[PDB]
Amino acid sequence: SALVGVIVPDLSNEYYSESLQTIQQDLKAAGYQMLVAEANSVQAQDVVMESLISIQAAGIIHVPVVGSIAEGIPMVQLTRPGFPRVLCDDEAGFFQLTESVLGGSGMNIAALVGEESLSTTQERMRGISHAASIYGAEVTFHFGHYSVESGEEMAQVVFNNGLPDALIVASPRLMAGVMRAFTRLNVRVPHDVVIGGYDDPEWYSFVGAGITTFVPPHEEMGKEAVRLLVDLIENPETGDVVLQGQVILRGSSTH
Amino acid sequence: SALVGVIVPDLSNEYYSESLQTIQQDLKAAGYQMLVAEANSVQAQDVVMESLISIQAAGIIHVPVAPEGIPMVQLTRGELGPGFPRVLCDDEAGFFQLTESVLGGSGMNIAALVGEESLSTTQERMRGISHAASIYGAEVTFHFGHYSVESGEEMAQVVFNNGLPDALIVASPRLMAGVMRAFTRLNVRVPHDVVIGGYDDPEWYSFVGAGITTFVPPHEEMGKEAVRLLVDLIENPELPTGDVVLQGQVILRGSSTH
Repeated sequence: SALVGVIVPDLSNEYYSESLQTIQQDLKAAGYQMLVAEANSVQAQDVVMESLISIQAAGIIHVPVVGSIAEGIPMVQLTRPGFPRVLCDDEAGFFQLTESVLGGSGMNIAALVGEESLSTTQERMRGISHAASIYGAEVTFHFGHYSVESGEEMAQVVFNNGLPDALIVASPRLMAGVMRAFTRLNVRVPHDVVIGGYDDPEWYSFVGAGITTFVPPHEEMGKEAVRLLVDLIENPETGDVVLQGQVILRGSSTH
Repeated sequence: SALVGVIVPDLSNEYYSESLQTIQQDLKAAGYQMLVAEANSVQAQDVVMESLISIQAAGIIHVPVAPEGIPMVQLTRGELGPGFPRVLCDDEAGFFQLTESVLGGSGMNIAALVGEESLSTTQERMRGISHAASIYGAEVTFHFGHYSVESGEEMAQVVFNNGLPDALIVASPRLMAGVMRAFTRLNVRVPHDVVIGGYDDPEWYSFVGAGITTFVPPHEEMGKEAVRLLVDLIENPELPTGDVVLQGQVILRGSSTH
């Protein structure tokens, strides 16, 4: 087959769709056609995997789910030993992001993050905690899902308990929820709270004086995932590549 | 054999990706696996289609721009014939209702930001806007472009430079993102300076410009209907299935009232 399957947790999520365009272009140039599947659970991923094995696909680029084991098929893991991975430096990125919202000591930060057990969450937490420690700030982590509903819920909790000086939000979907709740509660950004976010959907540029954000290198990650998979197909038997994103400074993080 | 191909023109467009979750769930309930591909040209569509013949797919759901043997449902456009059912949205109705909700009085100015004029969907959208304007005696200036943020930025500058109308109508969330970036840079207040009506419903519509009043196409309904029509074709190819025209809804928020 000149066929490569790409498995993502969620097609509607803007985070995963950004890389797909650059993945497809680079797969086409290599002589491969891209088919995308969506799998958020073990059974869904198991069914997708055996579908791609039955087609006899040339390779698989995927975002793995906990509890799943894939065999005899070149495979590159995205975002998170037997297979090469392409990762983002989330620790360093959330370190810098947290530093950008902090100006002084004796300050409070609330960090809205995902499921605690994910290695990605652990990396982000380590960055946030380190920046908060060195600046003499204290962080409270709230664990949710990457969804607008979770975002709205956690932002309402944060408001009711007395707003912190700073908010770190580890997802654009959580960020949309935060902004929905803050508009409803007349919370002014950056007047009442400074905010740091993740990724860069277009709307970041035109709310909260511009959302200061850590942006992972989506295009580079896709190129590198294709580059590594093509190398795995041609040269049968390599490790992880960790790429640096950038913090874009805007109005939300300062007074 | 348990695999259904879904072909969209652009995966990163929220118009096409919003029905995908529904399509997947409903295919799964019918015992089918979804595989998505992207094809925006005739050459890309052909390669994608012959790939699905090689897989021997049970069915195809696609936005066309089409080989036989495999059951297919068409979304938003395509050939009208027996064995080729189409799920369609009523764009004329939506944009008529959207324009109405934005107009408050008579003789007012409306600017409308739309796609390529040649497109059959754009034609239907203009109809709704022009007819709504007629009833309210309003005049409409049609600005054409592409469904992209840059186009929406460019066009909104021109609109601001030539004097702001009473009302603005925007036919894409990507264009609306362009308009709001331009309006932020040019210090334009919504709905105080201009009133605005938009298209579809990304989450950010709810928290900018006092909430963007919008016409939302029925994404979930389109997804449910397309799987239903495909299962109809797979199980009973002798039974007919025509076009389904679906109606969306206008959500009223703060951007369209002074």
